Amino acid sequence: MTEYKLVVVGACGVGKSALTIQLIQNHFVDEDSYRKQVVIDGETSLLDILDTAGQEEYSAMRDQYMRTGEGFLLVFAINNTKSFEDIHHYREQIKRVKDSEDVPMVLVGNKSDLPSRTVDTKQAQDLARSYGIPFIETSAKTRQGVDDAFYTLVREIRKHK
Ligand SMILES: Nc1nc2c(ncn2[C@@H]2O[C@H](COP(=O)(O)OP(=O)(O)O)[C@@H](O)[C@H]2O)c(=O)[nH]1
Repeated sequence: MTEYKLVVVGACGVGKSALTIQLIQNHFVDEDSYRKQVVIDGETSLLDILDTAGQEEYSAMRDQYMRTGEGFLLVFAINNTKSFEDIHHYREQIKRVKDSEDVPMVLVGNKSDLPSRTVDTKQAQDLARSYGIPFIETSAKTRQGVDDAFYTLVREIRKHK
């Protein structure tokens, strides 16, 4: 059976864990690794997911997970300008470790339910256009865009293969 190794990257506190918990466990309340079999477009596959900001203890496991990772969610929060500014560093880091220019990625703007916004949707759309990747607005709290973000990434991985 097909397995997809997914890595969710972004600054501390953007909601990487929250998004992954919503996907896998279907809840939100206000584990760094998750594993579940799902059906996407009629195809069964196991999602093996790591959430990481890059500053975690097991660095060796991280570079490993980066080399093996087939697709990446690049996550920022719409109320965290720095987290948006950090996206380029994460994308550049992935490219370098994968030693590749065609790595499946999706840009995710999380916390879309919050009324504090400091990152414009246009800013993110423009960035994603430059990178040639999808941009999806999400809320781990309301579930907005959560399946869409991860399933879009799986579809990007299929295109690549
Ligand atoms: N309102 C709201 N809060 C969120 C959302 N996603 C995460 N949070 C909260 O943001 C904080 C950080 O979330 P967390 O998943 O630990 O971030 P991580 O460090 O990126 O894994 C927690 O208090 C979460 O409950 C969201 O979409 N909306």
